[PDB]
Amino acid sequence: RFPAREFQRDLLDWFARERRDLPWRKDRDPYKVWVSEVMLQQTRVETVIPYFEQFIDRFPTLEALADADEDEVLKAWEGLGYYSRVRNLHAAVKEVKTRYGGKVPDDPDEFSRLKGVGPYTVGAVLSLAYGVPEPAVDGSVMRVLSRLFLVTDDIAKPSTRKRFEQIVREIMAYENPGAFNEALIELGALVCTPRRPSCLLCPVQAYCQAFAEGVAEELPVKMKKTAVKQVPLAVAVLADDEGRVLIRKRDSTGLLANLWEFPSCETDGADGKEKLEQMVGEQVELTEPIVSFEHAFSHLVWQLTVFPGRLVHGGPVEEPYRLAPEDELKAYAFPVSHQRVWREYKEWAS
DNA sequence: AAGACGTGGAC
DNA sequence: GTCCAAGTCT
Ligand code: SF4
Ligand SMILES: [Ca+2]
Ligand SMILES: [Ca+2]
Ligand SMILES: [Ca+2]
Repeated sequence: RFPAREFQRDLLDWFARERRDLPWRKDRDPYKVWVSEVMLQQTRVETVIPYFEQFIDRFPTLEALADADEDEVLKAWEGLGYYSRVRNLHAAVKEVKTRYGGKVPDDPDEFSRLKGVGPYTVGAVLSLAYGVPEPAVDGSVMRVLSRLFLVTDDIAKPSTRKRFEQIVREIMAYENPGAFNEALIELGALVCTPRRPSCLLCPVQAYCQAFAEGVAEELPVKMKKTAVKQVPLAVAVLADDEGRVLIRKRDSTGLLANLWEFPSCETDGADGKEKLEQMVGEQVELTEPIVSFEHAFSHLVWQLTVFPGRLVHGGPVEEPYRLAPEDELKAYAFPVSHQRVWREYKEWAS
């Protein structure tokens, strides 16, 4: 049916030739491949590079990561987004240490039982690190295959991914699955790009139904995103006389879990300074807002308003709250939105 | 199934 | 503005 060998040859030769020397490609420690694959979920290669370098310098092996304090691991992820990824990884390595004594399982089902490890990450890690011939279908590979085999199913359905997964097993080169899997990923990065794909340069120009029919720009097929809710948020930056600032740790469930923030209130309607004033009551005086700005998430947009305030100590500071010397805020992991809050507060203070 | 879950860069 | 970023949990 499908000229697998001729296809594989023009792909893998292209790949030994064009492969980028990325940091996590220096070797095949499963730990390092695994860390990189988690960081790369919904995140551009170029963004990941500096975080990977710093993360592995802090946590050079699996037990280092497991032994480390949740707070330390989260701070190393600060700014990357989708922070549940690193809680899942941390939990997952703790389990690989206790349960399996430090060795990354090479059994798919056992590896996949670990938190964070879905079908993509099973494929990527096991095919690169241990040679296991599982497909590693990322969003890019779904685009590639959609264009190659002219598969028009919505790639948002879980079922479509399962179809693409089966296709990969058929066309795969079981002689070297790691390189096969990498090469498809690399092809989507370097040639078969979301817009204006470089089909003329493409190595597998000859096997591409979409190019033949002239529709590469028309793929892949994906349901248009839903518009996201908007959420007004009042944020208090409260300083006492010695310059200390009040922060609090978000709970471990839901949005931006276990990250630190300046005390904040979702103000569906009005009464920002009021709804804020009452929440810290549950001794503070808040002045007029100093800035308003938006911050996007995938599924909502915060509309933040920052209110300065003076803190007067009439009691102890009870969890989740913490009294932080300004010079110590850098120790805590904050979301990018509250990083900006602080920046805006300090430039107003000038 | 399809919503929750961050952030940034290239059109 | 849109689409994607080497997805996964619920
Ligand atoms: S010929 Fe174009 S559309 Fe087909 S795989 Fe190559 S870059 Fe993608
Ligand atoms: Ca799994
Ligand atoms: Ca919660
Ligand atoms: Ca990709």
